[PDB]
Amino acid sequence: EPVMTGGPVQGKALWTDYSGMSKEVQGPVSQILFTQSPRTAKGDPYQNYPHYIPEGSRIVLFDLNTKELKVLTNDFATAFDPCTYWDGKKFAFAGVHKKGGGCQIWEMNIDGSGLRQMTDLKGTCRSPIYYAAGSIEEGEGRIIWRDEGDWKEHGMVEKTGMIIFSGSPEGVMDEFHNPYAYNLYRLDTQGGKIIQRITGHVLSGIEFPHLNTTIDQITYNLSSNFDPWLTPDGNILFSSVQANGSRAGGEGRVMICVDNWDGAYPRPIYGNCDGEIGGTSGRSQAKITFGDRKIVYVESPYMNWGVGQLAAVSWDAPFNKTYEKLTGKDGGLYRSPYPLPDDRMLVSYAERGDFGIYWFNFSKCAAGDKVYDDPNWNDHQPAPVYVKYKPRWINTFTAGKNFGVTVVTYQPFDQVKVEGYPHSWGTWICFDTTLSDQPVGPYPHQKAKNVSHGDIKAVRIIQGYQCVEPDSTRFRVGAGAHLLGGERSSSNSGTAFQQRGIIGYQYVESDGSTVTSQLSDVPYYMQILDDKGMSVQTALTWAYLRPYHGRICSGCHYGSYRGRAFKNIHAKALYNWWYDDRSHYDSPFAFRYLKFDNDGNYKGVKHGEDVVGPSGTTSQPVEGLTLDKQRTVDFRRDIQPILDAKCAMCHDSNNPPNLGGGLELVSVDGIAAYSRAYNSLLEPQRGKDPNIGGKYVNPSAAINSLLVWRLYEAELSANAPREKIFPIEGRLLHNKFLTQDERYAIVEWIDLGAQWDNIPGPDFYPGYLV
Amino acid sequence: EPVMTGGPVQGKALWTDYSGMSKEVQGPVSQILFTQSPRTAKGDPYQNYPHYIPEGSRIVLFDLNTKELKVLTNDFATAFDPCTYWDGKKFAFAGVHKKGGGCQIWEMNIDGSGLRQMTDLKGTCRSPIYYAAGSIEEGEGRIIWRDREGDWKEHGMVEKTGMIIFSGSPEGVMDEFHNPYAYNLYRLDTQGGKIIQRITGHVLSGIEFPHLNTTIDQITYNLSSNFDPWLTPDGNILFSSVQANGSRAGGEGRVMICVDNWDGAYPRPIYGNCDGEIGGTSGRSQAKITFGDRKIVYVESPYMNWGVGQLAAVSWDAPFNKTYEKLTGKDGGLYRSPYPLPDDRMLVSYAERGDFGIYWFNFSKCAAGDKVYDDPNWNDHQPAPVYVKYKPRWINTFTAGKNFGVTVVTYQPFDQVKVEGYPHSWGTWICFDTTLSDQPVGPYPHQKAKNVSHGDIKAVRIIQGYQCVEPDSTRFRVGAGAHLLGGERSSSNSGTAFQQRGIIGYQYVESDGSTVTSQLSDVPYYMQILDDKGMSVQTALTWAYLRPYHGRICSGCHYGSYRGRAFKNIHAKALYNWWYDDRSHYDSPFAFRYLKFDNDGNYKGVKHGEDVVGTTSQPVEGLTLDKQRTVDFRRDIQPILDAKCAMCHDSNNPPNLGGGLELVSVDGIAAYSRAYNSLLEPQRGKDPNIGGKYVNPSAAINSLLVWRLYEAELSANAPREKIFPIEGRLLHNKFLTQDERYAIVEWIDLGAQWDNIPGPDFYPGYLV
Ligand code: HEC
Ligand code: HEC
Ligand code: HEC
Ligand code: HEC
Ligand SMILES: [Ca+2]
Ligand SMILES: [Ca+2]
Ligand SMILES: [Ca+2]
Ligand SMILES: [Ca+2]
Ligand SMILES: [Cl-]
Ligand SMILES: [Cl-]
Ligand SMILES: [Xe]
Ligand SMILES: [Xe]
Ligand SMILES: [Xe]
Ligand SMILES: [Zn+2]
Ligand SMILES: [Zn+2]
Repeated sequence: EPVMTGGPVQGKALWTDYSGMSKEVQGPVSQILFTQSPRTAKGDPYQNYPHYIPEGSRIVLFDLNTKELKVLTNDFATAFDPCTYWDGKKFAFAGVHKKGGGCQIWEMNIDGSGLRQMTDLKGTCRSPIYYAAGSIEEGEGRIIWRDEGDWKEHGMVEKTGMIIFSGSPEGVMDEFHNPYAYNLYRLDTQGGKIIQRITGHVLSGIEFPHLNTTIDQITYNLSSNFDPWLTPDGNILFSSVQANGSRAGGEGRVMICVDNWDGAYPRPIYGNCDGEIGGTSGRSQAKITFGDRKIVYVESPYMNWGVGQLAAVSWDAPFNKTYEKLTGKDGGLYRSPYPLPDDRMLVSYAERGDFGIYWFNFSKCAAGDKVYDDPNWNDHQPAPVYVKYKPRWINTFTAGKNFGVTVVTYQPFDQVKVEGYPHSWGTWICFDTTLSDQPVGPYPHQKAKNVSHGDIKAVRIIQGYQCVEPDSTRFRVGAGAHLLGGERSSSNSGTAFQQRGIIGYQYVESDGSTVTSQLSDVPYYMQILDDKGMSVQTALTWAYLRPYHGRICSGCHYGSYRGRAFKNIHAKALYNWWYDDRSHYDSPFAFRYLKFDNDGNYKGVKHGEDVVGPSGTTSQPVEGLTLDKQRTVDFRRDIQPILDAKCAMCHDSNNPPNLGGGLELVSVDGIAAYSRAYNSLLEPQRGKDPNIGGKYVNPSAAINSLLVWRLYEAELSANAPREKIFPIEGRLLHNKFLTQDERYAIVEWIDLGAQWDNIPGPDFYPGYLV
Repeated sequence: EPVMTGGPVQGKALWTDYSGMSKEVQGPVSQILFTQSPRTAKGDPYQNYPHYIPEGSRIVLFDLNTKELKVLTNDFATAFDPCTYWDGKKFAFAGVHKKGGGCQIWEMNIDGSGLRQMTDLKGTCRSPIYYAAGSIEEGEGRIIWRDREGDWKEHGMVEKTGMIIFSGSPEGVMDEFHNPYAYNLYRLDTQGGKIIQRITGHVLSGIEFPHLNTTIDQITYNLSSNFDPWLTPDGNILFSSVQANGSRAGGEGRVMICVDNWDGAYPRPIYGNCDGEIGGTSGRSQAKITFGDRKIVYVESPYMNWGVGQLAAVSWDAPFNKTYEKLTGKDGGLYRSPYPLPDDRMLVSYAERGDFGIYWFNFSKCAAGDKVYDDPNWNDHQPAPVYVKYKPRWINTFTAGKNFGVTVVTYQPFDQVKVEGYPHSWGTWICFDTTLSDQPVGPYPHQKAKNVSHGDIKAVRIIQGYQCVEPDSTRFRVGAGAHLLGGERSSSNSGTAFQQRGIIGYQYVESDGSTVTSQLSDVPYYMQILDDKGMSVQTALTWAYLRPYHGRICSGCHYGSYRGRAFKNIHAKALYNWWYDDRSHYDSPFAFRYLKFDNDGNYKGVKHGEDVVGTTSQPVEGLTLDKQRTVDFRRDIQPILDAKCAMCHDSNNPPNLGGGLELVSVDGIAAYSRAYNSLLEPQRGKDPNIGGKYVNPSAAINSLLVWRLYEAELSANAPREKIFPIEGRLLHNKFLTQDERYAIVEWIDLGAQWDNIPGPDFYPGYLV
């Protein structure tokens, strides 16, 4: 039947309609594949979701007729996450082999034969799915490329598809300090020659020669991205954890979103914004119905749980008006929903707690007739066999790591090894930086004051540093529990903000437009700045650019990437982007420093000492591509000496705050992490949300910080830190105590999240030791 | 061991120390009682909590040693909620017998003999506990009273079994979530009223069960469910209360841990109901207190109506955020029904994957410890270990139950209705400062619409809530106002989350901000402070109740005097207006029916009604339930709109007030008129709980409509960015008289309902 569009004949859908032809191409379903896990904390660790390794689990095939069941995975100690191929005669999954090798991606046919190992990766791998690019019809396809030059066929490749999966390295911590950080990877199954078929060059990334496969990382988020799936328009639907800093009451949120299979254009779908339903509930295992086009997902009571109730929001219009509750009146737990083109669904359901496979009933808003339920197994992840129609494959302008593809001749190129760049780079542009749907408020993701065109002088670009602490004696979690951070603090910072550094600064045009070139394949976010160089509004999220890629946005959280059409805007920055035919991008790279006038106003942007094979492929000087020399503000190395020199003299235990004591660690509740000055400055204030700030300090807002208010001796923002600020008796002007560099160093420190240890891993600077 | 205080000897505790004496009197634990439930949605309906009737369940006795189990409940169709007596040789529970009779309260010896039915009620009964009042020691107490101007003499004696506090719901009622149950706490005389007669000198007033030789009295009048009562160290009742009132708590509501006296004289919050606290909308149930470190331990469910979930704890001595802990506390499963022992051990009902069992708790590993007993075919919960319980101190009661007070002078019981001649039970309350609050200036109804000082608050509006009762199923529909502000909690009666209400009356406020008044007793109520225009500046969202003859004091308006702070020392004018006369119970003025204003509509004074009827020196007013005034949109507002508004307001000139009382179909539901739908319409970028375009429920002063009717800026909260148009402006202040305008004001402050008359009536409404 036709769904999205009309067909050539009444009763039949056009070939451009995915959900319409998945109807017809499906075919009868006699058989189903599903995962059986032992019932144990460690047998079914859904509480650790996305990081899920149901040790001792098997993937099994059950036919709905004779009702036989066969175990395909018997060679594996652990097996889970079944995903069927297009024809339905084979599937891919995640497993731990009895011979070892860790938890990796595997694939085998439906009969149990043809076992092949996809991933040798060091880390954990799960959630494989088939996204076929350049492969529609079954067969072989041609590899063509260019050498004055021509386009020649160099021979062929079997066209099967690509594998999109979630994976995480080891010795890594997320923003919740869990010992995993997941992300999305695209995998060439032919050894990189499918990418070479599409792009004209083999996939760049981590290579697995012995397995004849290649992997590339399409999502750089510092927290876990997981459960990838297919959108009707041919993109990747998945779940993303945004924990960044104090965002969303400090507990962050798990959103359903989509991204291109090369990770070129990630955008939110539902759950990440204020006003939206579900709060801190976890959203996982999201799939889309064919008939009514609804995104159906598991809504877990707890953020990290993989089981819960069933929620739905229309894919066409993902808003609160289309939200609905599919379950919850039987008090049972649901997981792993699987919509069918027949407008049926297979759900894993535990009424009183024994999980089994059941047909879903939409009329009863609950689980229907039983398929297969073993009392000795949690039966979940149903994956029925049938012919799946194939989503559209979008053109990729990246060959993967360090590799871009020209927009002119479409020729793959390596920015590092060949062109001589220190690191792969890309661009981004905002048409209006003063344009927002956010009001003026105390919270860092809001405006600290009204800003018009010309009010925003420049922008700060910050790169998130992953938290890696191999030595457990040099790192402790919850050392700042008495401070603003709470349980999300650590030996590194007294706030919820983890270690990060400055990518660099970029000026803003008078109309509020800005554009810049910067590092790629790295997590980053940005802050709009006033004439004093302080952040008015902070973007709390993790953005990433693929090599040579660039990204546009209408405004600052204006909704252009969420719920609203692009506003038509003619911007100055557009003419600063690429004007030269011999260049990839003519847009300026992020500047390292700032220059101010005598009054402390913003004079402009200043170059650093990192300037750079290299080729002539850009007009502007190359700055900030060296990861080694990237600058950050560390409290011990930078701020503390300033405090000792210009402050601690008049500030002791008798004159709060107490800045004395130097770098000597102060024991709090049996934990010695930071010094006296840090503990003093990060101290909470009664009646104030610590997610906003403390007495003297507001993380990621300098303009809202009482300390900065006093250092500039003025009221900087529309949010007052407290009722009485400037004493009417015995007041002392603090504005002349510091130079501009020191004061703005403090400003930068606060805007960075006011950390303590900003240098990843154990270093020589004072800190937690046992 | 000494806990709260030092004892007579080192290592031993004073008898005044409840925790310590509980430690010393406990003894070794051998046998335990617990509930086994069938595993089904119908067999274990913990999603319907507080309303829980695990049909098919049984109560069993298990030996921790010989490991042999026995079913004591075999004669019952369903049994649950076991609670052991002080000696531990008998226990009380809830359930329905095979002979029928419904779900009731029973008690039985733990050997399985001596069954007795403590309750025969129309409704459902749950979670009985023993509260020993007048009985510390085993034996017979003597009954003594005054001879009606004679001496005090002894009449008879009574076996002292104490009393029984339980939670129960009537038949055919709806809560504020439109669930078909409303739970409240009841005290029960085990001896048939003569325990109360021993304490008071008159038998317990309330519903009598002469066949069971028992009597019950309702101690909590909250419109939503109060459930799972327990014992505090200081001798009060600890339980969970549902505060759903109106649009409060983001239109959701909260389940709070709170305490009250066994007669319900002094309800106060412990933890969970206030902004800035932890757990949000999480359900809080089955709370108990640890003996050693004195910590309240409760089940925190992710869903408000769920009875299973995690385990959290807060200090009893200091119930604040700083003392909040999450006991369990990670992987992988669910917890329910914790039971802290005096020896600091604990029994929890734990499900690792899917099925609950009895487990010792491990505080070091923050999870379930060694296994006690689990059947795979049963869900094993509600552990009730057998040991000796130390009796908490019993507090003096000044009420004999319904209509009955007890004087503070001679201490003799008196009936306010049958004898003294009052139409209804009446208590008093006093606030020393109505301008004193911990709340900031904000758009939400529980906050201040504007800054107010002494003298700025002229009077107060006292509002009685009406239980939602709809016998006819054809004339009532839930979710009729889904397109309006109410959302899912709306109905045929209201387009808001506010259910049906009425005005108890107005009371003036002294220049120092103090106020005192006499009003109805044993009815749910709350109040609003009013400015010189008679509009609510701040609304108290909760259900207060007064027992007969009982006064209730508070320092301020949500100031912390009843929550987190000490009473503020205040010398108030209202204090002298309370009781000055020898011949009177209370000399405080009753709530006035109306308010009278000046020419422009500013507050002049309070005006008596026609409901005015020698134990008080003031006119008795507002004690007649049938005469209680409310504001109905159809009867009161809509006519005014038709006469003075609908004229030039049509589809072309929004809002559209035309069409009269004719119903409008929205999403296939015909509930309200055109004017109601128009005025209750939501606004983009505005929290529906705050209000809509023209109407903010329970704030008139924040409403755009009222802003235009007075043609002025009323509050510090702007309804929208552009209020008054620049061109084409027309002044609306002269269109209405003060009566009509303030009628609209009253309508909005009441929650802006549609049907304010409970049950099916003759006025237009939903019909199918
Ligand atoms: C009976 C007392 C009423 C009520 C309750 C309202 N009106 Fe009127 N109205 C008229 C005109 C020309 C306007 C627009 C110009 C202006 O607002 O000054 C209005 C506007 C309103 C509003 C505001 C709507 C909004 O801003 O969105 C409201 C809430 C309102 N009205 C209610 C004209 C008349 C009129 C003569 C033609 C009469 C009589 C009324 N209105 C009566 C009433
Ligand atoms: C002696 C000349 C001082 C030097 C050197 C520094 N401060 Fe100071 N500070 C001093 C006084 C006498 C006071 C009293 C209050 C006032 O406003 O004069 C303060 C106060 C502060 C405060 C405000 C504390 C509060 O309001 O709670 C802050 C935030 C502060 N001081 C910080 C500060 C810094 C960063 C300094 C180094 C540049 C510093 N002080 C030096 C006296 C003296
Ligand atoms: C002003 C600062 C900006 C600018 C210039 C951009 N964004 Fe956006 N962004 C911003 C805020 C305040 C937030 C929410 C922060 C919070 O919730 O605490 C976001 C969020 C995002 C997200 C996450 C999904 C969402 O919230 O919608 C993405 C993805 C995102 N922003 C992308 C994005 C793009 C493509 C931009 C063009 C350069 C862009 N941001 C600019 C604020 C700001
Ligand atoms: C000003 C209006 C008052 C006055 C004069 C009193 N109370 Fe209190 N009340 C008030 C507010 C704003 C709230 C919270 C509303 C919300 O939505 O959260 C309350 C609530 C209560 C409660 C519930 C527990 C709690 O929130 O702490 C109780 C119990 C309570 N109020 C009792 C009470 C008493 C005994 C008073 C003395 C007469 C009293 N209130 C006065 C606002 C106000
Ligand atoms: Ca099973
Ligand atoms: Ca470090
Ligand atoms: Ca069991
Ligand atoms: Ca009615
Ligand atoms: Cl935007
Ligand atoms: Cl108070
Ligand atoms: Xe269509
Ligand atoms: Xe961003
Ligand atoms: Xe109240
Ligand atoms: Zn957002
Ligand atoms: Zn409160």
